[PDB]
Amino acid sequence: QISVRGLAGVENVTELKKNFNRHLHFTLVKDRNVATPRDYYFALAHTVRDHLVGRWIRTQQHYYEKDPKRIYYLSLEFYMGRTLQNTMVNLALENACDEATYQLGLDMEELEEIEEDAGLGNGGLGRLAACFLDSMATLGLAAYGYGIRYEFGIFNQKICGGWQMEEADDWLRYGNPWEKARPEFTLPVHFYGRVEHTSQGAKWVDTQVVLAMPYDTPVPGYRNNVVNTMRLWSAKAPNDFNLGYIQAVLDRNLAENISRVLYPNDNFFEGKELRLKQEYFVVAATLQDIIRRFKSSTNFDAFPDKVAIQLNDTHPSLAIPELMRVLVDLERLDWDKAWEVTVKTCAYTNHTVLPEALERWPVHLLETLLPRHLQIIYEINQRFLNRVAAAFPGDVDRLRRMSLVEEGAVKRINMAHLCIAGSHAVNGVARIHSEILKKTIFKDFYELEPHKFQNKTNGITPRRWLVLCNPGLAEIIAERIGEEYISDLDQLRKLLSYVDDEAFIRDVAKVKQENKLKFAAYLEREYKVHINPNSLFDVQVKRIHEYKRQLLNCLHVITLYNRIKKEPNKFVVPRTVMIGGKAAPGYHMAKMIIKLITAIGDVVNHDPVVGDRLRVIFLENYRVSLAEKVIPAADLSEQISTAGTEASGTGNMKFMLNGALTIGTMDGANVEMAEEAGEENFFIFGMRVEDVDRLDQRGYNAQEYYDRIPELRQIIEQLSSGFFSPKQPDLFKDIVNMLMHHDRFKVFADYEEYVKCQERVSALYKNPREWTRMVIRNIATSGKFSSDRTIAQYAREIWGVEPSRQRLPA
Amino acid sequence: QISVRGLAGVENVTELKKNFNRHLHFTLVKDRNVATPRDYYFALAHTVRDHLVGRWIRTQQHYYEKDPKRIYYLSLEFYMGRTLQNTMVNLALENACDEATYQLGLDMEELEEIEEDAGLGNGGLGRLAACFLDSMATLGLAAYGYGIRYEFGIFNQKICGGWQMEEADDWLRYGNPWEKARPEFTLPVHFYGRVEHTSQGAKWVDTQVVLAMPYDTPVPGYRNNVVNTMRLWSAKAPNDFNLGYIQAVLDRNLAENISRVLYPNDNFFEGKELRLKQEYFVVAATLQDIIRRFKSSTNFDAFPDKVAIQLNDTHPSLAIPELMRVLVDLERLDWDKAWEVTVKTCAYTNHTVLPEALERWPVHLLETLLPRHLQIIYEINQRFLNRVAAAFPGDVDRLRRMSLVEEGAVKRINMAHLCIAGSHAVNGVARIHSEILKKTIFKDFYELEPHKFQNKTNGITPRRWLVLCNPGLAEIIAERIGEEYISDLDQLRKLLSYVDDEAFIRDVAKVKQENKLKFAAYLEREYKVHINPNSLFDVQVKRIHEYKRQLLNCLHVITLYNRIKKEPNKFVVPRTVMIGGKAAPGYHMAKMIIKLITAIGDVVNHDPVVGDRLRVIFLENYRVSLAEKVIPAADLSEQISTAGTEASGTGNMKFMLNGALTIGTMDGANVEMAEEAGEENFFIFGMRVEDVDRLDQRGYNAQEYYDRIPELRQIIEQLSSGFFSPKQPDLFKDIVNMLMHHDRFKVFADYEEYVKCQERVSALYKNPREWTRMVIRNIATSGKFSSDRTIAQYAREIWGVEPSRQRLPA
Ligand SMILES: CCOC(=O)C(=O)N[C@@H]1O[C@H](CO)[C@@H](O)[C@H](O)[C@H]1O
Ligand SMILES: CCOC(=O)C(=O)N[C@@H]1O[C@H](CO)[C@@H](O)[C@H](O)[C@H]1O
Ligand SMILES: *Cc1c(COP(=O)(O)O)cnc(C)c1O
Ligand SMILES: *Cc1c(COP(=O)(O)O)cnc(C)c1O
Repeated sequence: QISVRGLAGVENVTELKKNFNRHLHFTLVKDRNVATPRDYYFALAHTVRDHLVGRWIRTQQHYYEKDPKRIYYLSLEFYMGRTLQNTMVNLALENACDEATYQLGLDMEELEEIEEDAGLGNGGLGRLAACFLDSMATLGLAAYGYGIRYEFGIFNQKICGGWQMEEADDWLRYGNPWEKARPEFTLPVHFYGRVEHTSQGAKWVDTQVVLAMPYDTPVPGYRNNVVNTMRLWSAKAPNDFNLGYIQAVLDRNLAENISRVLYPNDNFFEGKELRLKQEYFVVAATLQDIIRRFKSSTNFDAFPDKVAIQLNDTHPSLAIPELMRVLVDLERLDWDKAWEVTVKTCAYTNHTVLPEALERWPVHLLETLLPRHLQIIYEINQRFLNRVAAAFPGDVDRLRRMSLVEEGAVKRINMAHLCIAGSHAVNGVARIHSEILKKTIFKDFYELEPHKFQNKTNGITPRRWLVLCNPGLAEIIAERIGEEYISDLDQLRKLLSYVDDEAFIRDVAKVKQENKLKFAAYLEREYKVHINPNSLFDVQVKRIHEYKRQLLNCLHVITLYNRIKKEPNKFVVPRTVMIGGKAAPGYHMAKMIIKLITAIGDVVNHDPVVGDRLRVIFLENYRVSLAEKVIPAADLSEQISTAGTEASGTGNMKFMLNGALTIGTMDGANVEMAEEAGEENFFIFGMRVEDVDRLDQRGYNAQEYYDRIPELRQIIEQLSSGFFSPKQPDLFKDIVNMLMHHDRFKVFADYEEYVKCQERVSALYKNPREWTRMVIRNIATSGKFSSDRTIAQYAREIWGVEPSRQRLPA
Repeated sequence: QISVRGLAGVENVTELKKNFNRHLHFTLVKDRNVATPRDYYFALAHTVRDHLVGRWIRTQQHYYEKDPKRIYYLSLEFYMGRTLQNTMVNLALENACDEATYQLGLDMEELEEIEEDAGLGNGGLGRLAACFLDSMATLGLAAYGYGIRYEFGIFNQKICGGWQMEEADDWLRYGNPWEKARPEFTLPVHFYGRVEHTSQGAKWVDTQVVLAMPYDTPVPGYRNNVVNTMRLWSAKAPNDFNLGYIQAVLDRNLAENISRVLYPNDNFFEGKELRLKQEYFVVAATLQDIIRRFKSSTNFDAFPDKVAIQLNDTHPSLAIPELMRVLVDLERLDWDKAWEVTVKTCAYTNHTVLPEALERWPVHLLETLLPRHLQIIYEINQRFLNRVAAAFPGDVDRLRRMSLVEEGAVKRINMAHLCIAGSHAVNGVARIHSEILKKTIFKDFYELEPHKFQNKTNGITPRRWLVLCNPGLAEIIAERIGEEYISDLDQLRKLLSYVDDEAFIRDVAKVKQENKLKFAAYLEREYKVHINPNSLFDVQVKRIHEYKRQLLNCLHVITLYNRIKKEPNKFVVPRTVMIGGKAAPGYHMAKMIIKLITAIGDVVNHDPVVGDRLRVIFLENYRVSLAEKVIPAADLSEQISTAGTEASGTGNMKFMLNGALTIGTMDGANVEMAEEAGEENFFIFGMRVEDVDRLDQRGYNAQEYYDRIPELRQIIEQLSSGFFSPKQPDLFKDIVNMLMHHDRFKVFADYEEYVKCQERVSALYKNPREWTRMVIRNIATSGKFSSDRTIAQYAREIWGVEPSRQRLPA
């Protein structure tokens, strides 16, 4: 059908069809007379999977032959989404499979909708890991993603009575055709026990053992025949576990619960024992695998030359003391040498500055669960503080501030401090974020070791976030500059010479209209909801959190509604405001914000006077597969976090690459995006980081804004009086109280400027031609935000390896 | 290699080899350079499996077309063992696969040893179900085996310090290539709740739901292209289960524990709630499946014409009230009609007369777990007793004896009484057992409804128990009478005309010697133990139980040892006494018997004076795969249960078919075996059932035997003094006390006759030619014990269907 989707050769289509029928028969044990759509999806999945195996086996054989330096990306989250279409795209099989299935009388897009999302992540941090795996494979790096195979990923969100309801994400129910269990590589992981000091070294004994069974999933590079591996560990009890008889067998569940479910928190630390077990479980199994592979290449001096371990935040921070434990206790290396190796091997990436998100584990927990690691952590701290003391003699407060051990009610271990001390590189995920790390929270560390601190601005993969989700746009682009940009996104800059091209302007606008029509239809299909495709699609999709300020968006929506009610027969640009995202199960305020959003919709969507001029929809169960549908259909991207709180953001990059304009604060990557496209082509508003600081020094008083802004006052009074909750007048009392007395994110402070900026947005939308020309300027300058650029920087500046665009023999 | 193993055609061998390489590559994702023996086993398993699918799909399509009466065999146990070789045998692919793998440079027998046994059973009852499935498929019946897919089957037995240790049987660890999950057919099962009586009928509400997910395994008939299905249910929690958040997800384990593990009891009832849940779980899911299939053919009058439900003991007895519940509560049929249908549909098979084995569930348990079923059971009882009262007016004691409800400390429901009342046929499993049922425990029922009672003597499948485990014997037999006997075992009678054939006599003896050599080698390989292949192999393998009297065997062994020590330089026929079997985890006496056996071995096997004249070995982890090895190697089969306790026995039939002579009591099927072969060709000894009764009426006093038999006295004194337990002198005090004061099985009463009989055995073994001639007379008359004969009788006399030997188009 479309160029970018590859060729549909005669031989290939015929081959695909026969293999499809083979799998339906032999693999699924069914015939066309009883086969259901799900059966057809699996037949197709197994067919595409077969094309991966050959490349997968030789890629791994290749690494064994050349023995390049290996990159190990440790993360407790890998937000992969669906794998079928992505695999076809990277193997250039999309049109062939489309044709083959067509000839079999099946609609491939229908079959793709059957695949369950691999939701092994919460949001940005987990999705970044997924984009990174794609880019590392596309850049020919010998990389391995290591994580946990959660039986249940992020919960499926249901909206009942306007409230969020959570239900288990049993994503493995029908099986996962992409993974390959590798029980032969099962490894033991130890917990509890005690430390015994002998004549020669310490020994960790009387431990409880849990087995780690790996499952491998292929990660195909973009048309370069490279297929890397993502290895996820599953917890299994040993067979002699607890070995009345029946109960002992039933109790195996206790050990296997480690890999049972993903903790559903976004930017929030919950110090639960099960979470700590998950963190050590992944680290312990992974390091044994790493060392095993390293020995199968005694000389640990070359370990850092053959191994790089990237810690995705502090979740896998125990890799530092675990590596020391293995080198010192098991390999018998002296401390100083072991430490040198550890530092040169490990690198740490920080993803947030919010205090409530930082991991600070109670000493009593580590003491009982990992006694040897606690001892190693104390030793690390001692030697580290000795270095601080020597560099800043007499500065006693610096010593207590930099200690890995925090004193107080309960002693805690600051995992971020542990990571900085034991890593040769520490990076933020956006220029402004990395600067904040050096100026504030990690200032002391930066002063001691300035060379360790770096920046690696986030990015997204243009394969899934352009070619896959927006083929129409990828096509009109390829028509004018070729297909090379898909693996070299900077080439989109060539589109700047088409900003005045009447043909291109029309094609860009047409693609957007088609995407909106398709999405508008989807809303009625799976969610029975009517919307006007001619309206401006104003969307904010991301996890629900106070810092992301979905509440500020709500205030604007209510303002628009009140203005219409005030002057009904006055013209206003029609808008469809879409807000979606999940709230952590125990985050009360976040759940109240979801209820408020639906409550507003209940009033706005049924007001005869408003008509089809304003609609407020809450997008249920926002996840990767849904993102692929709504983002290509958006006109306006809401990135309005309080300046200094969103480390980077990545959803923002997705919207920019897909033809939406952005309204946002100078926060995270928004700053670099505006810088790339030109501030005149971005809708920036609100306080800058410096403005927020000035306000805090003076003291934030919400009452002041309430007293001086009539429209704001009205909204607050409507909320308090029960205007949006007739049956429950004080339903939103908590929201109002927070807004008025303890709003850590200064919602009111940016209200006026936000509303004003939104008016400028509506003004430009009234001029289709100019709106589209600005869109072209955004798409054309989004090249810097490809994760291929991000990974190339990690490779050269942190891992010490060169990326390659060379294909491997098929 | 050998005829009976099929042809090794050029086309087939080439095809097998290429498909083997295909699976190794695409399915296992490996190459010959990293593949392990396990990888090769799976490649072969998937290759053979492919040959089953075509036949499987068309067999099921066939039944849908012809719509024959369906047979549903409900059992909580299916002791299947390994599936690879059995599948090759039934598909006539053994030599081809043997050749194909040979050419690939692999030893197929080595790969077969890698497969895990499907140990979803305890012993005889579970193995019978497996043999039955094989025979029903071989006889072309539209049969379905329905059970539970236990995550853990019968525990693996380890012997430590002479004691039995149990370890989890994680048989699914590496995956099961034979099963096919069918999540699309998942069904809900209800528990707890309460009964609500409305205007029209009762309703079962406020129940907890557990999902039943089916897994199908193919059951190939012998070379007739028929492939039936064994459907095993797995427990799954609904996704809204218990839906803080984390705990709710972790608690899903509570529901899924239903299919977690097999209760390890043999002939013993344990009234645990989890077991009751398993019983209802299998019954509820199965009946919905049955009714669904029936409707997909309103007219329930024809239900009995299209459906037959066979209850393997009382474990699935809830099928009776569950069927009534569905017909009355859901389909709205009147009671009388529903009952008529139920009785005509259900048939019950009893497998034991031991009181401790009968299921008697506490009313308070059913009351809480299945409130509606308890009400239905009371109603059934009421109507049944009204019938008894009308047939035997004034006989008030008969009423209390026949009631389904037993009064006393705690009210209980007698499941056997429920089964007889609700079944149109009730059968024992051996002539003597079926007679005992009518004369004793079910006497009252027999008097009320004599027509219901039948006998169906057990049998074993000659495919697994001859062709598969003893190819050498199957071959020399086929050489003289052809291959037809494999599916018509009665033809073995033709071997009687070779009893004087010097060539045959030599071949039979040679096959046995080869089997003994092979097994003798195996003992050293996997268990490092030396044995004399020239000695008589005296074996008793079966679950450890007091009624099976492994203790009587022990007494004989000690007698042999004492006699040797008394006259060292006296000649005695050399023997290797092998005893094996598992003991239920909570059966103390059984565990003590295992310890005694190893203790005896510790003394006997290391006594210089004994030399290689006597060896006592305990066969560890006795299971189906081990049975296939030791039975073909046996010379003497020990079937010495107290007369009237072993309902039938099936191991006895296995030994007879494989060339071993039998020493046993006139119990269970032993009676019919001796009758078939001629008592002169059997070593029968001990009390008959009538003798046991006479002794009980008079009162069994063990002391009498102890006082009048010097050799017995010596053994008891050795046991008590610590002769077999130096460090722990009173270690076997419990055994001696039981033997002397409360032996329910009269071990001493059969001691003298047993020892005498054993002397006659040794005498015949000294004459190789005559021993072999007697063996030939046993093999030649073992035809009646084929499960094909058993199933044909069930088919014609109970299910009302005709067996077929016609092949289906391949
Ligand atoms: C560990 C605490 O961090 C998170 O939960 C988290 O998801 N942080 C997120 O990581 C993304 C990828 O770097 C950033 O773009 C987002 O701004 C940040 O909030
Ligand atoms: C339910 C209680 O019965 C058993 O546990 C059991 O395994 N019984 C066994 O069933 C076999 C097959 O009919 C018979 O041959 C054995 O004699 C009987 O003990
Ligand atoms: C890209 C993505 C995110 C991150 O979005 P931000 O707006 O940067 O927080 C979260 N969830 C999903 C499903 C995503 O695809
Ligand atoms: C045949 C068999 C049984 C039944 O043996 P009996 O001696 O009749 O109790 C038990 N276990 C296994 C593994 C068997 O193969």
